[PDB]
Amino acid sequence: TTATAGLAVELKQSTAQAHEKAEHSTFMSDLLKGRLGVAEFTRLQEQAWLFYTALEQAVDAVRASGFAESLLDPALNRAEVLARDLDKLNGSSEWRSRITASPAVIDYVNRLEEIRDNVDGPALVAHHYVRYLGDLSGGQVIARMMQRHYGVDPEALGFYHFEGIAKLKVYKDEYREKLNNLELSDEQREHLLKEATDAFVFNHQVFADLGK
Ligand code: HEM
Ligand SMILES: OC[C@H]1O[C@@](CO)(O[C@H]2O[C@H](CO)[C@@H](O)[C@H](O)[C@H]2O)[C@@H](O)[C@@H]1O
Repeated sequence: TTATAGLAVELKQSTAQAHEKAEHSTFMSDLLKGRLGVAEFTRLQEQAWLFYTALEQAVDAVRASGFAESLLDPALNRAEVLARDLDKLNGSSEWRSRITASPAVIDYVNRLEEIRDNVDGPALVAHHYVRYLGDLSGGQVIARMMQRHYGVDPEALGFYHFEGIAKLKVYKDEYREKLNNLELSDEQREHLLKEATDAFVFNHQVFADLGK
């Protein structure tokens, strides 16, 4: 890992091992190869609604503070569209009163709520990068596989569609440019990098708990 090439590159390299671990978790691997089904995908999306809700509250806090404002684009917010997807997948709003956070999600949500409470800009950016750039990347493959293997209606995959964003690759390139332009102290940078690994660790455990 190097830091002489900018934060975007340092992040990518520093978290590469943790990304591989999350991406290849047994649950996700089985889901994408067609071994599971829409029920398991819905369970994942229910857990995701819980942590996206926490994430987006933290994003609102940090954006309001003035830190990384241009990076924290509200067009990225997923909680509302995800709730609409869940309404479709489950057939009603029943899920809202039924779902419960897995142990993994309890931990993940707790950390996001701590970031929100502390208004910890560097830590929030780490979590924002891990989730949203993942959605704009691997997420696109997930959406296609839900349609292909399980026949999920595209209208129940709004989470992955990012209404309001035109060119996707251009958007990611601009996102990385914004990361590179963030004014961070060495301590803040170190904190952001460590947190990004922790974000991937939380995500792997979410998949593990779904697999149980
Ligand atoms: C919760 C799980 C996941 C998270 C958090 C995550 C996160 C990320 C992030 C943050 C990037 C951006 C890397 C960068 O340019 O700095 C990324 C890229 C990518 N991810 Fe993952 N990812 C996950 C799951 C997956 C899955 C399951 C796959 C396999 C479909 C995948 C395939 C890719 C690919 C191929 C890229 C490169 C960019 C692209 O081709 O669109 N990811 N992911
Ligand atoms: O590309 C996403 C992400 O995957 C990592 C491992 O987490 O790299 C692997 O996948 C790449 C293709 O997507 C390969 O080019 C690479 O050689 C392989 O290790 C990360 O480095 C990368 O950001």
